[PDB]
Amino acid sequence: NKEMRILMLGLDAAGKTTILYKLKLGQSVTTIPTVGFNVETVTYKNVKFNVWDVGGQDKIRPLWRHYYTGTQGLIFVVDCADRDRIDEARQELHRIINDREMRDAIILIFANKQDLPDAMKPHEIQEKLGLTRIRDRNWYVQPSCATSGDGLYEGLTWLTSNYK
Ligand SMILES: Nc1nc2c(ncn2[C@@H]2O[C@H](COP(=O)(O)OP(=O)(O)OP(O)(O)=S)[C@@H](O)[C@H]2O)c(=O)[nH]1
Ligand SMILES: [Mg+2]
Repeated sequence: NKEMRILMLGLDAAGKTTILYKLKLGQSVTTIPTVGFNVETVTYKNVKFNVWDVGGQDKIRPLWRHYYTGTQGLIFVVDCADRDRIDEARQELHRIINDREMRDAIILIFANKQDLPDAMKPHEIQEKLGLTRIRDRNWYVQPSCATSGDGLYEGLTWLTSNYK
């Protein structure tokens, strides 16, 4: 089984930690705002994903840099029902990917919380996150629901599929 270091970032409350343990434990666990980081190795399609879950609160976003070096794939998780902060998510996203340290990272977007009445569809997120305006770079917007599991594995698959 080949290995892949995945860094997972997003605004506070996007659902990063939930994705982590749904993937790993298969259950929907109780979480708290992440202060340091979490780490689980998830093995799917003969590949060992090394997934790092980092707190998203504003004061601790400067810590994200510490984790860049090494990362082969970025998973950026978005609350799709959080219309007030999508612009903010755009910023942070672009900061990540432009840092020389992530020049060669594959970019998986989790458009999360799709179960919620205002799902702000996948195509929306894609345009609203200024992804369309990005070529010469491997990116995909996966719809998901972290509580149920929908899209999660499908995202892992894309990272498997899109890693040379
Ligand atoms: N309805 C719904 N709720 C979700 C979904 N994903 C996560 N949540 C809920 O949102 C809450 C916060 O998610 P969490 O996983 O802790 O965010 P986080 O990205 O880790 O946030 P932080 O630690 O960076 S501050 C949890 O109570 C969780 O159950 C989803 O797809 N749908
Ligand atoms: Mg967290």
